[PDB]
Amino acid sequence: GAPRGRYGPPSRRSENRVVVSGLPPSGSWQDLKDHMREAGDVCYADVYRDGTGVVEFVRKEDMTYAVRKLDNTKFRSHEGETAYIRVKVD
Repeated sequence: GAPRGRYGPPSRRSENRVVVSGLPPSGSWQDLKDHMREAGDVCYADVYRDGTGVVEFVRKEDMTYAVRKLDNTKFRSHEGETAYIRVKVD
């Protein structure tokens, strides 16, 4: 009903969930969501400061395909730099 705030509590993981690893020193979930959209649909994106990011997709088919056709890519930042990242299932 009423709106909420944004947090990463320890919840379940359906068969539609992934993690992203090797993030640059200065990325965000915004560039994550806008990037990771090459593997189906990415209705959730979150990150930390850096090193990793944590993500949820729509379905297992897309999630599985992410590990096949959306890993070893480069990731863009707000900082003029771009790291490589390696996806995995959660």
